[PDB]
Amino acid sequence: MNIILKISGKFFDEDNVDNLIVLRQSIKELADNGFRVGIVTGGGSTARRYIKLAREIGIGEAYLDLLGIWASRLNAYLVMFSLQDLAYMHVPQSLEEFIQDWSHGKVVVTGGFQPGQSTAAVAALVAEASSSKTLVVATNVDGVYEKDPRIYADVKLIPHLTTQDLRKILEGSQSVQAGTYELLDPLAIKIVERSKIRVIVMNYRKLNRIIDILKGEEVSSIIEPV
Amino acid sequence: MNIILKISGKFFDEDNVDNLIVLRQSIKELADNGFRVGIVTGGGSTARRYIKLAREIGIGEAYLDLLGIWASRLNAYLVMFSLQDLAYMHVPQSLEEFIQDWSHGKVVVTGGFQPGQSTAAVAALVAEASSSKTLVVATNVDGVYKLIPHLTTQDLRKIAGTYELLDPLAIKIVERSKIRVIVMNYRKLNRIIDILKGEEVSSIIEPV
Amino acid sequence: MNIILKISGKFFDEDNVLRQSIKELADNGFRVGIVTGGGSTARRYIKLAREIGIGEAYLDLLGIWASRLNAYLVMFSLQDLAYMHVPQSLEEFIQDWSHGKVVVTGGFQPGQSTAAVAALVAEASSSKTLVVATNVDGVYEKDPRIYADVKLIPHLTTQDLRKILEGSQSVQAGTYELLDPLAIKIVERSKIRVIVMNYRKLNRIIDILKGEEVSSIIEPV
Amino acid sequence: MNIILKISGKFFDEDNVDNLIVLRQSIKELADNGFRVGIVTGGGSTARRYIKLAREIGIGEAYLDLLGIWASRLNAYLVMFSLQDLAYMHVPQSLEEFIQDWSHGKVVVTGGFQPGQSTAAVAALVAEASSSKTLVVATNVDGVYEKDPRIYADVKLIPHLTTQDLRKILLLDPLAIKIVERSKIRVIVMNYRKLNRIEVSSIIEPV
Amino acid sequence: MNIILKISGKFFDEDNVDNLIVLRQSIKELADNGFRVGIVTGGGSTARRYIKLAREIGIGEAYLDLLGIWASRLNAYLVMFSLQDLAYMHVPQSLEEFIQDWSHGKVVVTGGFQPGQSTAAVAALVAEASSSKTLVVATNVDGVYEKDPRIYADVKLIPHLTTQDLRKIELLDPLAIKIVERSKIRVIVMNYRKLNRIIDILKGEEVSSIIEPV
Amino acid sequence: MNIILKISGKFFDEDNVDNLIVLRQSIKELADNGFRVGIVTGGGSTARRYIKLAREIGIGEAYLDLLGIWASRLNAYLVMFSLQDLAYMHVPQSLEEFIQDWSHGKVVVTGGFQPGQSTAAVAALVAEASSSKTLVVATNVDGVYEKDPRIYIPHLTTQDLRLLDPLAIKIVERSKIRVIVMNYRKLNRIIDILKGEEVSSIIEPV
Ligand SMILES: O=c1ccn([C@@H]2O[C@H](COP(=O)(O)O)[C@@H](O)[C@H]2O)c(=O)[nH]1
Ligand SMILES: O=c1ccn([C@@H]2O[C@H](COP(=O)(O)O)[C@@H](O)[C@H]2O)c(=O)[nH]1
Ligand SMILES: O=c1ccn([C@@H]2O[C@H](COP(=O)(O)O)[C@@H](O)[C@H]2O)c(=O)[nH]1
Ligand SMILES: O=c1ccn([C@@H]2O[C@H](COP(=O)(O)O)[C@@H](O)[C@H]2O)c(=O)[nH]1
Ligand SMILES: O=c1ccn([C@@H]2O[C@H](COP(=O)(O)O)[C@@H](O)[C@H]2O)c(=O)[nH]1
Ligand SMILES: O=c1ccn([C@@H]2O[C@H](COP(=O)(O)O)[C@@H](O)[C@H]2O)c(=O)[nH]1
Ligand SMILES: [Mg+2]
Repeated sequence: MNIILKISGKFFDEDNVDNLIVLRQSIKELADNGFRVGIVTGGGSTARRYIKLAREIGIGEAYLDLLGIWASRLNAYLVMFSLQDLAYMHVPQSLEEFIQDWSHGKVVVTGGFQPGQSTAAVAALVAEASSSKTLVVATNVDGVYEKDPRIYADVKLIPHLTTQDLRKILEGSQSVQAGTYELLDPLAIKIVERSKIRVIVMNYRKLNRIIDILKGEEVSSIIEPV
Repeated sequence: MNIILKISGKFFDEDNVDNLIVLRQSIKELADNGFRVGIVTGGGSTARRYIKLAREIGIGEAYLDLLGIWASRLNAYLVMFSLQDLAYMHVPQSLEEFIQDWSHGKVVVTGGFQPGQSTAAVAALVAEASSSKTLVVATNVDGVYKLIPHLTTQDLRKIAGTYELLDPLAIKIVERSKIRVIVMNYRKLNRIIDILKGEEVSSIIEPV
Repeated sequence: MNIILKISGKFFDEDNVLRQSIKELADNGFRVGIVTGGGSTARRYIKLAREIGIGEAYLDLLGIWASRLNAYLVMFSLQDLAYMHVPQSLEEFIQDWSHGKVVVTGGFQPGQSTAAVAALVAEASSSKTLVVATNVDGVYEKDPRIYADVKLIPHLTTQDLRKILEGSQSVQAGTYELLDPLAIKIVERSKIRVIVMNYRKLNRIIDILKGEEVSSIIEPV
Repeated sequence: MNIILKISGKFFDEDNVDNLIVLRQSIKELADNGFRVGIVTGGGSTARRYIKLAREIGIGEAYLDLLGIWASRLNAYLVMFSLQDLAYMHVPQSLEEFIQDWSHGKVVVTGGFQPGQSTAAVAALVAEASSSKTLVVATNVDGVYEKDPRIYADVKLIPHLTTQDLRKILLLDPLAIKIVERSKIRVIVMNYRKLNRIEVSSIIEPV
Repeated sequence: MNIILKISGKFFDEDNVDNLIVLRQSIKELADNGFRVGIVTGGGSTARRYIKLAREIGIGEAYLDLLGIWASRLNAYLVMFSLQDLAYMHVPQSLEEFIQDWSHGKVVVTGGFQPGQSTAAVAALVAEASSSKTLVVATNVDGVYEKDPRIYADVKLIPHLTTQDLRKIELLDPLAIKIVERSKIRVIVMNYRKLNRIIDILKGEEVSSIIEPV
Repeated sequence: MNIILKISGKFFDEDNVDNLIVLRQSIKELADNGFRVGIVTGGGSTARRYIKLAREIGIGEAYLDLLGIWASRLNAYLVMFSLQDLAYMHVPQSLEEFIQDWSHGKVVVTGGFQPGQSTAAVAALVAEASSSKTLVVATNVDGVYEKDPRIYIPHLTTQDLRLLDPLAIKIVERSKIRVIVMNYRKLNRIIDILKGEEVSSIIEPV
């Protein structure tokens, strides 16, 4: 019924966002299928660019994060604007505001909320508040591979893993990976575990097939909370 | 310089808060010494009571945290109302709102911000946002437990009296911004200055 | 038909509930608005504050926030049926009520009780009936606590209430729930009936409204 | 220290509001004498006109009060705009927002807050919240006069009286009286055609 | 279909109650016919009154415009209060707030937004933001005439004209024309007394002047 | 007294860090000399990038301008965060909010307000709302020339000018606000620019 979609910041760094016209139909799709969708956008290059500039002039860490949040919010406005008619036209700046906005029965798009965390924590918090039992993380890769792609030749996709692995990475005993990196946040892990939120890592080029994803008729990796 | 005072929720579980009268005077002088002060209040028994009532009927975790957050905001208002004239009359509900409130040059009293963390995390976020190098945690004990005069966040990461800053986000923030955490008894708010100097009893957690 | 439900503060002082009736009322074509009292949490914070010399306006504000804590509790237990926002003024309530969902609210302004808030909200939502849920079955001929073998009063008027304010009549648990000038002024000018009943009977709100269950109704005159 | 000034709505029904120019001077002078000022404006004929119109089309009582309130706020914006630099540029819509605005140490101008009361109640609520011990009411009259003088046609102003005397010789609605009484706020009644320095008026003591 | 209705400030001065009744009456009409309506109210005499009152004591221009804007909001609440249950009970104070309010799927009523423009521009901004292809301007006259009919004889209503044509010879200001032109919004000028016949107006079955964007 | 500083979008593109540094330093200089400063930031390349991106998927014109506005606010937050303690920590999203934020007696940093206009209009509205008699426009050019130096003026007037959009011209004219055009690189000498002792073109209201 309720689902949260986390769009990696990378999505906003490519030549275009035509994928949004797709997501737009994907959302209409999911919609007609009796599925409500919440969306969280990352900061991408715009955030890294402003954070770096602010760091070179002495800005404190708290404020660097705020600039990353405002960048992620600019991406949320872009998405919200492409979803006219389907979305509640307001970007909540905190989880409490999200709860109010979600209260309107339409799609809600959000950026970051608070310093000291990434948008993955946001997507987790929002999935919990909206009683979403499934969080879909859309990044620029098909899913989680048994071994780091770019490093090791021809690797296969892991059909599923547990949250315990995401933290085995945060330690340093398991190499990060594009697709696992999008979820390396303790609060995110704590939230998906305490609320037992299933996480699906997939490629944002497959949004047109997100329903197949939710069914299993399509490539991706499932992170099961434990 | 700026300092943040985190008041344990236990402080509000007593049949008396006359202690706030001393805090009042503390801040005046503290200000006269050039100190700015931010205050963060805990939830205490009111928070625990509502979380339990809500939990018994099946309320979700997110909303349980929100109830604890509101309970702590009630304590924030009590403290703010007792500081009238010394404080900006508004309880911010997020770190961003805190930054705007702190901009008025007055004392700012806050409760919790977001589910999945404690007010200790709030205190650390605010200390960081206000450029405070010291976060004081006033509790119903003299320090961490004989009393340990000094310890590190690394000891905390090994996760009584220590229960306060036992929150991952709080730890991450104090470590990245290197904020010293002074744990002391709120009954001794009259000597925070001596405490801050290191001449009175307390436990100080060093950021590592 | 719109109706307002004022939940007495005592409701929150026990150890545990209204989600039930709201679904029913809803299905009978009723929109519901809810107001929560402050209860023991309010009295505790007001006493604490008073002891250290906090001014009256602020003591009321503490009472209001305590009432809001109870509002959030109720709202959180009503997820999906309720608009997720607690209005802090009658004006905010008007906007909130506009979404077509259940609205839960606490106090608005110093110098009044949530009974006043319940009256204002009933007027603004065009509710012709305000139900006051308390820990007693209604109003009684004589005070039940002080007098024995007393019968419940099925009907009385707003003039009876102000007689009590004038010190001409005696208070009661049920009556206490509505003793304040503003609430009285509002229900009188907008002719809103006020049903005083036991919250243990919230599941019987339909028959209460029809007049087929025990309660005391205060007529606007 | 703190003072609340309540301006009758009729003040805004005149041909001009030039006295707002002097009011600004009086505020600066009071300020320079260690006095902080808060202002509350009434609705006047603008409020009466919109209410009458709305009432004719069936608008409910709560909303009729809301139109009176927005009218009082328009007058509040006019006064606030004339006081630029001396005032916090925001018109609070509730006692709670007033507390927040009053927090800036500048003059605060406000209209009504909630249906069911007059701006007299508002001015009282605000005087209580601002620790003001004196509420000045600029009305259409010079003060309180005796309705039944022993001699026929003899009109004598009452320079002094109590909140009870008032409660008997009856602008100051219930909430207002309760608020001034519980917080022992002194009320100075004068006409909206004169100057604030301390002169003819009617002072009401809370008892 | 989304449509915006701009109500002249004069509407609130004379023939008061009947004007409000026909407007409510017509809003319910538009709703019955499958239209989503947005409403923008002018400041009228209340606005000119406060602006004059303020200009006489030296209030700056930005603030005079602000008083005019508050005057229009008072008219907005009046209309909004007469449309209870049909409208989102909130008056937005900026285009961004309007977009949010419009999201509730109900009728939205607004006054001005920012100093230096008229409600005409607001009505244009709102028509554009709500994806309205038609902006109705309900004034006290029947339509657009070559010359003011109150001075010149033998002058007839112009059924059709362009923004260029309008630009040469209250109705639409500089930003309004710019907005309706970049978003190709059709503007219908008509008499608010004929609001009770708005459906027949849209079907070109009744008297009005239609301005096409160019 | 009161002055508004309009900062061109280009400022946030090339020679980034040094521009931000000189700015916060000039703001601190202005504050030491009894000047109340208001800052208006343009959207720059961030703005153009998003508007282009949105336009390509068919986002309407009103929303394109809003993206341009949010981008200018991003630049505003950046400047604001570099001026902590000197600035009121809030970016107003409308003229009315600006008036409220200006009441705080601190430096205010703002981006755009409403669609259909440029930040030049915002700078003008803000100068008017804040009783600012002078509006400084900081761009990557020393000022105004008799002929632009790419195909071939110390003082001039508004009608002499007929850079500035319609609303801007209208507001500056009706409130008689002097506009000083200069090179943001020379922000290190704003005090002199204000006295008239440095390269700059001053536009006079008529
Ligand atoms: O709740 C949030 C969301 C985002 N960010 C900032 O935005 C960056 C961009 O977010 P993301 O794209 O990495 O998730 C984060 O790394 C961080 O600095 C935060 O501080 N808190
Ligand atoms: O930023 C916050 C502050 C408080 N709380 C809730 O309030 C309780 C009371 O806070 P504290 O007194 O334990 O700090 C926490 O345990 C928790 O459920 C949160 O979720 N987030
Ligand atoms: O609009 C309101 C609602 C509540 N209260 C404060 O909250 C207490 C709790 O309200 P109730 O439960 O008695 O209605 C009141 O007695 C009083 O001090 C107010 O001042 N104003
Ligand atoms: O807190 C308030 C202030 C004003 N008004 C409405 O505004 C009118 C104008 O206010 P005043 O000039 O009578 O004080 C009142 O008579 C009344 O209908 C209220 O309902 N509540
Ligand atoms: O977005 C707006 C709307 C209204 N007004 C002020 O309100 C007056 C009344 O509006 P209207 O009836 O001319 O449209 C305008 O002339 C003007 O001073 C503005 O400044 N900006
Ligand atoms: O009040 C404003 C401010 C900015 N913008 C948008 O932001 C862009 C960047 O602003 P600027 O740098 O051109 O001023 C503008 O071209 C435009 O699309 C607006 O629509 N309205
Ligand atoms: Mg009146």
